[PDB]
Amino acid sequence: HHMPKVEIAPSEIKIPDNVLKAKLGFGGAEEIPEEFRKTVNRAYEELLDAAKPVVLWRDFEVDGSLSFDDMRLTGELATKHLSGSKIITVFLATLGKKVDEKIEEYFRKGEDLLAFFIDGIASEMVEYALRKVDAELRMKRSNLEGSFRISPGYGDLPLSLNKKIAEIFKEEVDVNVIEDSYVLVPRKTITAFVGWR
Repeated sequence: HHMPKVEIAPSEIKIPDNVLKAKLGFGGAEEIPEEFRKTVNRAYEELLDAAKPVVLWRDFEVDGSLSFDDMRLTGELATKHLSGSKIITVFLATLGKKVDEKIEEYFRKGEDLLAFFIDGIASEMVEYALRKVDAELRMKRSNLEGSFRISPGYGDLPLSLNKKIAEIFKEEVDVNVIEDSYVLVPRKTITAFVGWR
């Protein structure tokens, strides 16, 4: 069972200013207002201290079919992007449980705005961690065409798949879906598929 993983230093994850700015309520603003500069700085500084970005993946040889290790991709979105492909990669990206604990710590102290900045930078940090690796795999694999990246719960793709993917990486990383609504723990954890023609 070949389960590669990369650990990425939080400061090496470049989130574009306008994506950040939009995520924290300053969509379009040319700059983040001076009144929130020190706060956002601390949110981002706190996040850098607590986050432990890890992205893991696994390649399956499938040739055309949309079923493999214990799962079967069902919706119409799946077919559009993933059908007729030789390999399908499943990704898991996470920032770890200390991120969750820091968010809760600030809600508990009643610093809800700070916790909001942190939660939002964190949502984008785990996305761009995944994108960083998605891109490396694209650049390496010249002999192939990578599909669009799709996550469980987007369109017709069952959210229930989170549970299947969690199981795949259970031994490589601290992750569960302890909730029967298929919600991943730790909370800043994200899943995706990419197809390769």
